[PDB]
Amino acid sequence: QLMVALRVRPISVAELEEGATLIAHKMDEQMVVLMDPMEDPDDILRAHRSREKSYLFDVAFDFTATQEMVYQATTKSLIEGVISGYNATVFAYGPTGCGKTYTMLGTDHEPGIYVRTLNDLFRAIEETSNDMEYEVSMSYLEIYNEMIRDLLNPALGYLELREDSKGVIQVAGITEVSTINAKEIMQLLMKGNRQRTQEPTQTSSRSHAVLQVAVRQRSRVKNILQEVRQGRLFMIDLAGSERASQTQNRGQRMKEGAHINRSLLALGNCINALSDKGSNKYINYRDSKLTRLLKDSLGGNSRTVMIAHISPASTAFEESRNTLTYAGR
Repeated sequence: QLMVALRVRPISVAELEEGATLIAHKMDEQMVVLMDPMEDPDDILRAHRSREKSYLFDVAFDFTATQEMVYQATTKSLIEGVISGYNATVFAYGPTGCGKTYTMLGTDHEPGIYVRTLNDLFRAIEETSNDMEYEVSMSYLEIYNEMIRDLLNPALGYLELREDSKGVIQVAGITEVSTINAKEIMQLLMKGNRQRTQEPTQTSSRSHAVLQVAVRQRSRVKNILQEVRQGRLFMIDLAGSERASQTQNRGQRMKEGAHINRSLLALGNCINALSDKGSNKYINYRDSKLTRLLKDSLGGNSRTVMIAHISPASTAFEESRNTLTYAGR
């Protein structure tokens, strides 16, 4: 069961100075159109065949939506399931500068999905600790060129995911920080983030940040057995696909693009399999990194939420068209 959202960030000053116009438009609460701008010395077109193309999503947002509104429309509903033992996943997807980190982390003035979700999580827990015992743990790490960082413990840089007795993949050694408040979770991500590989030339356009929250629930009634539940929420902020011909990436850079492109392909192969057929033959989780971690999650009785991001800027038309196509339902 998959949900796909598209977020349009407001246009930027840098874009206006480059001379960009608005070509992306929320038309509808779940429809976005993308105007084609134009540029000679062609076109042999007009003969347009658009001009304008439409795109539909489970939900859509532009600058009118607040942080809280995107939270409420994307991930709030996941919470009930997670504390009940079900698994869930939220991706921020899109090109660099289109909004991923803002949607997921937010700012002090404007908090994103991480904290709004952690918040309703702890309230949901209290509202039901009459009946239930709960344990909550969260971690915040980085995957950069298939190499982990933990974001906390400084001594590991190559963690390999291992299977338990029931074939469930899970990162081995991955630190696990106990968090008793929202102010602590934010500090952990801010203190650990600095570790996230940045642009050798700013964060690296190749850095996944994974926030994972684990929740164990058992009954307070002891004279009746009942299953002990364990839900796992993954909240992920990634980078963008790189056309290596452009950029002209070499060595550390050249190889860097090969990975990101590989991981995004793998991910695309996994979500495509989950969306369609069908036993299956087994959904290709074994494709690559970021997948080893998400293996036991993302399956039959688990939820996925993808939030695609674009610029509304004319100067971004090609990227936006790729994004809209990819996420387009």
